[PDB]
Amino acid sequence: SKSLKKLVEESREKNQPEVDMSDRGISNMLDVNGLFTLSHITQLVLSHNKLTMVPPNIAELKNLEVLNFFNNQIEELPTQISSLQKLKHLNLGMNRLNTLPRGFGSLPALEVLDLTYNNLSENSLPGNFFYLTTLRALYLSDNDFEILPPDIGKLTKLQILSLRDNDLISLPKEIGELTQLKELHIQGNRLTVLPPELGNLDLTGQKQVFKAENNPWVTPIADQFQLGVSHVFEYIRSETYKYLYGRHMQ
Repeated sequence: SKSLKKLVEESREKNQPEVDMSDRGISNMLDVNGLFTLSHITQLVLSHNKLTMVPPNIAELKNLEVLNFFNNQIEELPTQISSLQKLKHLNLGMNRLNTLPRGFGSLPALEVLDLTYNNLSENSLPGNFFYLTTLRALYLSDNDFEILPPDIGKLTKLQILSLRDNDLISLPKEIGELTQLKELHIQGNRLTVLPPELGNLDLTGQKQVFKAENNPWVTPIADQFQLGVSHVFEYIRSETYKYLYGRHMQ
């Protein structure tokens, strides 16, 4: 409805904290006159546009807590993105990211990271990625991960972890350290066994979610999935499963 000029000018003159520029055909953030003068705004929505980059100028939006780039064509993020010290919610879903910039893990307030439908893999993650220990929800579904790095175990505030439809061949035993987890999505990968340490998690309730269908599970595990998720968790806690799991690797 409103022009981009009016959105910027009204945000500034009335000290308004949220700016909605979703679905406006924007191909370059530098084209939006005055956008980077809004050092006070807390929410910027640029979903459903045609961005292919995010300029380093993003660092001038120092008050941002919510940044939504869902469904653009973004191919890389500037390293300056990690200077957003108030950023709590970052939605980069449905873009074309193959890497995250060095220092990305330096974001001190990040709670929700949506990276669904990109082209990320374990090699995409910078060295300091798992210093993001404020994270409570990490959405990585429909990416290209083949393994999950063991430092995932550092993210002990995580309540939601989505790894749906990646290419995972294993889960690290360090997943067992995520004792606040309520939702784990691992359906649609290439998983054959589960680390016994996943049995440390209670994902059996109506309140918890464990989605794990559509994996090439070994026969004993597949048999337990037929009986129900609680049966899977009991099985992988057993000493006999620990025995066979150790032998199956070798």
